[PDB]
Amino acid sequence: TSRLFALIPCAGTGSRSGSALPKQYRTLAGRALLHYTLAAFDACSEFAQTLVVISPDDAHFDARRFAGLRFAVRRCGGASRQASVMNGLIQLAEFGATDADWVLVHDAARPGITPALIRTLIGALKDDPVGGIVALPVADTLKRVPAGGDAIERTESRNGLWQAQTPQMFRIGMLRDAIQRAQLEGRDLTDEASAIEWAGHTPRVVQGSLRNFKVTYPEDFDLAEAILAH
Ligand SMILES: Nc1ccn([C@@H]2O[C@H](COP(=O)(O)OP(=O)(O)OP(=O)(O)O)[C@@H](O)[C@H]2O)c(=O)n1
Ligand SMILES: [Mg+2]
Repeated sequence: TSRLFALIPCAGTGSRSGSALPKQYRTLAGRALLHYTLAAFDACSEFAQTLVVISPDDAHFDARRFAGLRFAVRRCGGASRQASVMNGLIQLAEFGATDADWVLVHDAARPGITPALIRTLIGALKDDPVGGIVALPVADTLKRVPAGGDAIERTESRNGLWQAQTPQMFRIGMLRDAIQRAQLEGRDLTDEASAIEWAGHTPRVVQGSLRNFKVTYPEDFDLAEAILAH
Protein backbone atom coordinates (compact mmCIF):
# COMPACT_ATOMS: atom_id res chain seq x y z
CA THR A 1 0.00 0.00 0.00
CA SER A 2 3.10 2.20 0.09
CA ARG A 3 2.75 4.94 -2.52
CA LEU A 4 5.62 6.09 -4.72
CA PHE A 5 6.77 9.71 -4.78
CA ALA A 6 9.52 11.25 -6.90
CA LEU A 7 11.65 14.15 -5.67
CA ILE A 8 13.91 16.03 -8.07
CA PRO A 9 16.35 18.36 -6.28
CA CYS A 10 16.72 21.07 -8.91
CA ALA A 11 17.85 24.07 -6.87
CA GLY A 12 21.52 23.81 -7.77
CA THR A 13 23.64 26.22 -9.79
CA GLY A 14 26.06 23.82 -11.48
CA SER A 15 29.23 25.76 -10.69
CA ARG A 16 31.53 22.97 -11.89
CA SER A 17 29.75 22.72 -15.25
CA GLY A 18 31.03 26.18 -16.17
CA SER A 19 27.57 27.10 -17.45
CA ALA A 20 26.23 30.57 -16.62
CA LEU A 21 22.73 29.18 -17.03
CA PRO A 22 21.94 26.48 -14.42
CA LYS A 23 22.99 23.18 -16.00
CA GLN A 24 19.60 21.58 -15.33
CA TYR A 25 18.09 24.08 -17.77
CA ARG A 26 20.84 23.63 -20.35
CA THR A 27 19.51 22.58 -23.75
CA LEU A 28 20.55 19.13 -24.98
CA ALA A 29 19.49 18.04 -28.47
CA GLY A 30 16.85 20.77 -28.56
CA ARG A 31 15.56 19.76 -25.13
CA ALA A 32 16.21 20.93 -21.56
CA LEU A 33 18.31 18.69 -19.31
CA LEU A 34 15.55 18.50 -16.69
CA HIS A 35 13.03 17.45 -19.34
CA TYR A 36 14.77 14.08 -19.77
CA THR A 37 14.53 13.38 -16.04
CA LEU A 38 10.85 14.35 -15.81
CA ALA A 39 9.94 12.42 -18.96
CA ALA A 40 11.42 9.26 -17.45
CA PHE A 41 9.30 9.52 -14.29
CA ASP A 42 6.26 10.65 -16.28
CA ALA A 43 6.43 7.37 -18.20
CA CYS A 44 5.99 5.58 -14.87
CA SER A 45 2.28 5.93 -14.10
CA GLU A 46 2.60 4.05 -10.80
CA PHE A 47 3.98 7.24 -9.24
CA ALA A 48 1.61 9.34 -7.14
CA GLN A 49 3.37 12.58 -8.10
CA THR A 50 6.77 14.00 -9.05
CA LEU A 51 7.93 17.05 -7.08
CA VAL A 52 10.58 19.39 -8.50
CA VAL A 53 12.40 21.54 -5.94
CA ILE A 54 13.79 24.79 -7.32
CA SER A 55 15.39 27.82 -5.69
CA PRO A 56 13.08 30.62 -4.50
CA ASP A 57 15.23 32.94 -6.64
CA ASP A 58 14.97 30.69 -9.70
CA ALA A 59 14.10 32.89 -12.68
CA HIS A 60 14.98 30.36 -15.38
CA PHE A 61 12.39 27.63 -14.82
CA ASP A 62 9.73 27.85 -17.52
CA ALA A 63 6.78 25.49 -17.08
CA ARG A 64 5.85 25.81 -20.76
CA ARG A 65 9.05 23.97 -21.66
CA PHE A 66 7.80 20.92 -19.75
CA ALA A 67 4.14 20.84 -20.81
CA GLY A 68 2.57 17.39 -21.06
CA LEU A 69 4.66 15.91 -18.26
CA ARG A 70 3.04 14.98 -14.95
CA PHE A 71 4.88 16.75 -12.14
CA ALA A 72 4.64 19.54 -9.57
CA VAL A 73 7.15 22.28 -8.78
CA ARG A 74 7.79 24.11 -5.51
CA ARG A 75 10.21 26.93 -4.70
CA CYS A 76 11.45 25.44 -1.43
CA GLY A 77 15.09 25.18 -2.51
CA GLY A 78 17.76 25.26 0.17
CA ALA A 79 21.36 26.44 0.47
CA SER A 80 22.63 22.88 0.02
CA ARG A 81 21.39 19.72 -1.71
CA GLN A 82 20.53 18.05 1.60
CA ALA A 83 18.57 21.13 2.68
CA SER A 84 16.67 21.17 -0.61
CA VAL A 85 15.82 17.49 -0.14
CA MET A 86 14.73 18.08 3.46
CA ASN A 87 12.39 20.91 2.42
CA GLY A 88 11.07 18.74 -0.40
CA LEU A 89 10.25 15.86 1.93
CA ILE A 90 8.28 18.28 4.09
CA GLN A 91 6.58 19.66 0.99
CA LEU A 92 5.46 16.18 -0.10
CA ALA A 93 2.85 16.16 2.69
CA GLU A 94 0.93 18.77 0.70
CA PHE A 95 0.38 16.17 -2.02
CA GLY A 96 -0.98 13.61 0.44
CA ALA A 97 2.29 11.81 1.14
CA THR A 98 2.77 10.03 4.47
CA ASP A 99 5.76 8.78 6.47
CA ALA A 100 5.16 5.21 5.30
CA ASP A 101 5.39 6.14 1.62
CA TRP A 102 8.44 5.67 -0.60
CA VAL A 103 10.35 8.65 -1.97
CA LEU A 104 12.80 8.42 -4.87
CA VAL A 105 15.27 11.31 -4.83
CA HIS A 106 16.91 11.76 -8.22
CA ASP A 107 19.44 14.35 -9.41
CA ALA A 108 18.18 16.50 -12.28
CA ALA A 109 21.79 16.40 -13.48
CA ARG A 110 21.30 12.73 -14.40
CA PRO A 111 19.28 12.84 -17.66
CA GLY A 112 20.21 9.29 -18.67
CA ILE A 113 17.74 7.82 -16.19
CA THR A 114 15.25 5.41 -17.76
CA PRO A 115 11.88 3.97 -16.63
CA ALA A 116 13.43 0.50 -16.80
CA LEU A 117 16.12 1.41 -14.26
CA ILE A 118 13.56 3.18 -12.07
CA ARG A 119 11.39 0.07 -11.99
CA THR A 120 14.43 -2.14 -11.42
CA LEU A 121 15.24 -0.20 -8.25
CA ILE A 122 11.62 -0.22 -7.06
CA GLY A 123 11.08 -3.92 -7.74
CA ALA A 124 14.24 -4.90 -5.89
CA LEU A 125 13.68 -2.80 -2.76
CA LYS A 126 9.89 -2.56 -2.42
CA ASP A 127 9.89 -5.19 0.33
CA ASP A 128 13.03 -3.86 2.02
CA PRO A 129 12.72 -2.48 5.58
CA VAL A 130 15.09 0.38 4.69
CA GLY A 131 15.47 0.70 0.92
CA GLY A 132 18.57 1.68 -1.01
CA ILE A 133 20.28 3.37 -3.94
CA VAL A 134 21.35 2.69 -7.50
CA ALA A 135 25.14 2.56 -7.86
CA LEU A 136 28.19 1.44 -9.84
CA PRO A 137 31.17 -0.65 -8.66
CA VAL A 138 34.58 1.03 -8.92
CA ALA A 139 36.17 -0.50 -12.02
CA ASP A 140 39.24 1.72 -12.40
CA THR A 141 42.42 1.49 -10.33
CA LEU A 142 42.32 4.16 -7.62
CA LYS A 143 45.21 6.61 -7.34
CA ARG A 144 45.88 8.93 -4.41
CA VAL A 145 46.77 12.44 -5.56
CA PRO A 146 47.57 14.97 -2.79
CA ALA A 147 45.56 18.18 -3.20
CA GLY A 148 47.49 20.99 -4.88
CA GLY A 149 49.43 18.95 -7.42
CA ASP A 150 49.23 16.24 -10.07
CA ALA A 151 51.67 13.80 -8.47
CA ILE A 152 50.51 10.29 -7.58
CA GLU A 153 51.27 9.39 -3.97
CA ARG A 154 50.22 5.73 -4.07
CA THR A 155 47.62 3.23 -5.28
CA GLU A 156 44.46 2.72 -3.21
CA SER A 157 42.38 -0.47 -3.15
CA ARG A 158 39.05 -0.51 -4.98
CA ASN A 159 37.78 -3.73 -3.41
CA GLY A 160 34.17 -3.38 -2.28
CA LEU A 161 33.87 0.25 -3.34
CA TRP A 162 30.86 1.57 -5.25
CA GLN A 163 30.12 4.96 -6.81
CA ALA A 164 26.68 6.12 -5.69
CA GLN A 165 24.12 7.33 -8.22
CA THR A 166 20.44 8.28 -8.04
CA PRO A 167 17.46 7.59 -7.59
CA GLN A 168 17.86 6.93 -3.88
CA MET A 169 14.83 5.07 -2.57
CA PHE A 170 13.77 5.40 1.08
CA ARG A 171 10.66 5.92 3.22
CA ILE A 172 9.69 9.57 3.70
CA GLY A 173 9.45 9.27 7.48
CA MET A 174 12.78 7.53 7.99
CA LEU A 175 14.60 9.78 5.52
CA ARG A 176 13.26 13.06 6.92
CA ASP A 177 14.13 12.14 10.51
CA ALA A 178 17.57 10.93 9.41
CA ILE A 179 18.44 14.19 7.67
CA GLN A 180 16.95 16.06 10.64
CA ARG A 181 19.37 14.12 12.85
CA ALA A 182 22.27 14.93 10.53
CA GLN A 183 21.43 18.64 10.55
CA LEU A 184 21.08 18.55 14.34
CA GLU A 185 24.59 17.11 14.61
CA GLY A 186 26.02 19.65 12.18
CA ARG A 187 26.58 17.22 9.31
CA ASP A 188 26.11 18.15 5.66
CA LEU A 189 26.00 14.89 3.71
CA THR A 190 26.42 14.12 0.01
CA ASP A 191 23.37 11.88 -0.48
CA GLU A 192 20.29 10.46 1.23
CA ALA A 193 21.96 7.11 1.90
CA SER A 194 24.57 8.86 4.05
CA ALA A 195 21.85 10.20 6.36
CA ILE A 196 20.22 6.76 6.44
CA GLU A 197 23.61 5.25 7.33
CA TRP A 198 24.43 7.74 10.09
CA ALA A 199 20.94 7.17 11.49
CA GLY A 200 21.98 3.56 12.02
CA HIS A 201 20.19 1.93 9.09
CA THR A 202 21.59 -0.29 6.33
CA PRO A 203 20.71 0.76 2.76
CA ARG A 204 21.06 -1.46 -0.32
CA VAL A 205 22.78 -1.08 -3.67
CA VAL A 206 21.27 -1.92 -7.04
CA GLN A 207 23.43 -2.06 -10.18
CA GLY A 208 23.30 1.28 -11.98
CA SER A 209 24.47 2.32 -15.43
CA LEU A 210 27.08 4.65 -16.91
CA ARG A 211 24.24 6.08 -18.98
CA ASN A 212 22.92 7.38 -15.65
CA PHE A 213 26.06 9.50 -15.11
CA LYS A 214 25.65 13.04 -13.80
CA VAL A 215 26.57 16.08 -15.89
CA THR A 216 29.21 17.89 -13.85
CA TYR A 217 31.89 19.40 -16.10
CA PRO A 218 31.76 20.99 -19.64
CA GLU A 219 32.71 17.71 -21.37
CA ASP A 220 29.60 16.02 -19.99
CA PHE A 221 27.12 18.16 -21.93
CA ASP A 222 28.13 17.03 -25.42
CA LEU A 223 28.71 13.55 -24.02
CA ALA A 224 25.19 13.37 -22.61
CA GLU A 225 23.89 14.78 -25.90
CA ALA A 226 25.61 11.79 -27.50
CA ILE A 227 24.24 9.35 -24.91
CA LEU A 228 20.80 10.92 -25.24
CA ALA A 229 19.18 11.05 -28.68
CA HIS A 230 20.06 7.37 -29.06
N1 LIG B 1 21.62 23.95 -2.95
C1 LIG B 1 21.36 22.86 -3.90
C2 LIG B 1 22.51 22.13 -4.55
C3 LIG B 1 22.26 21.01 -5.52
N2 LIG B 1 20.87 20.62 -5.84
C4 LIG B 1 20.62 19.54 -6.78
O1 LIG B 1 21.30 18.46 -6.49
C5 LIG B 1 21.54 17.70 -7.87
C6 LIG B 1 22.94 17.12 -7.91
O2 LIG B 1 23.85 18.01 -7.25
P1 LIG B 1 25.13 18.69 -8.15
O3 LIG B 1 25.56 17.73 -9.24
O4 LIG B 1 26.30 18.97 -7.24
O5 LIG B 1 24.61 20.08 -8.83
P2 LIG B 1 25.16 21.57 -8.41
O6 LIG B 1 25.32 21.67 -6.91
O7 LIG B 1 24.18 22.62 -8.89
O8 LIG B 1 26.61 21.83 -9.14
P3 LIG B 1 28.00 22.15 -8.34
O9 LIG B 1 28.21 21.12 -7.27
O10 LIG B 1 29.14 22.09 -9.34
O11 LIG B 1 27.92 23.54 -7.71
C7 LIG B 1 21.37 18.59 -8.87
O12 LIG B 1 20.21 18.23 -9.69
C8 LIG B 1 21.14 19.93 -8.19
O13 LIG B 1 20.21 20.67 -8.86
C9 LIG B 1 19.72 21.33 -5.20
O14 LIG B 1 18.64 21.03 -5.46
N3 LIG B 1 19.98 22.47 -4.21
MG1 LIG C 1 26.73 20.45 -5.47
